[PDB]
Amino acid sequence: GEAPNQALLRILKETEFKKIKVLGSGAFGTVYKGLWIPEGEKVKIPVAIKELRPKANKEILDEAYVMASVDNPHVCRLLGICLTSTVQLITQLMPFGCLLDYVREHKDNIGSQYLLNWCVQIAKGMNYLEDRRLVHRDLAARNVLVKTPQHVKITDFGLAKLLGAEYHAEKVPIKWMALESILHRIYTHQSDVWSYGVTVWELMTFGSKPYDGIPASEISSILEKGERLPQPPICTIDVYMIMVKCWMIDADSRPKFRELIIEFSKMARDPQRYLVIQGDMHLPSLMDEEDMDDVVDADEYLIP
Ligand SMILES: *CCC(=O)Nc1cccc(N(C(=O)OCc2ccc(F)cc2)c2ccnc(Nc3ccn(C)n3)n2)c1
Repeated sequence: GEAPNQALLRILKETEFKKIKVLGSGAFGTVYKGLWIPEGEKVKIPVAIKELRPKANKEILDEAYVMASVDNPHVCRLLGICLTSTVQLITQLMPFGCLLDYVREHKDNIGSQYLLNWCVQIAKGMNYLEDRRLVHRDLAARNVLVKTPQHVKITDFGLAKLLGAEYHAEKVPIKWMALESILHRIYTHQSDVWSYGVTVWELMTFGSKPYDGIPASEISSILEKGERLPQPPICTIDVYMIMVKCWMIDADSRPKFRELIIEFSKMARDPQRYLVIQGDMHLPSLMDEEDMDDVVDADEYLIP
């Protein structure tokens, strides 16, 4: 009852692309921003390149496996790998970085229409991961990337695990995890809903750290004690009551991603009835460095 994963893994010559600037250095590797210029095709494709540095290659290649198996407007997909001495993952460049940082660097210009539309898009992406039976296990506003202020995508599948047709792990992010995942290291699609709740909360609070100033070990108890994160100031009880349901302890009485889409979509139809924000404002649109006449976004570059 398990279908054959016929995704293509595309191997790309290191010649076809040019690094341009370090986006980040995490010791395991370095992520560059560059251009991908396929050979004799007259397109430049803005990309991010992550090269490892180990026996950590099993990790970077597992991520490429996941990222090559996902095709959705609200998930990041792998463009290809390059098998140089350093193995390199290539993906679409998300020009505006992660949502977490974006929400902080722009609090004074983020309206309710944006916040609620983001909540819909993350839910759509997560629901699609559900369809493909994938459990993210690391949903957080920092693992949501911003292609335009109007358009975000879920990212970071390092931890991600494909279920069959209830994943048992054994380094984690505790403040975003369902109770089950703390105590039993179980991860479900409903485990992802809990983390989704925390992510919505990050966005409403414009990037506050969940349980700031609390030591991680205590968190399991205070959650069993019936405690949760505070109602955000911009948040009507309508919004916050959705957040709170994501944090119920019976994981099956939590909401499904397809329901979070409907609910937040209904709210995004009348944003100011649901989020109260002083002065509901506008947000930006990018050639940057090199002659850019033939630049094509990854989402418009489809070799089948
Ligand atoms: C909110 C947390 C955060 O800042 N994350 C962050 C910082 C810097 C760079 C990125 N990446 C990234 O992690 O990509 C890794 C990767 C995985 C798989 C693959 F095939 C290639 C690369 C990232 C990815 C895509 N686009 C951007 N863009 C970006 C980031 C910061 N700025 C200004 N632009 N980053 C994530």
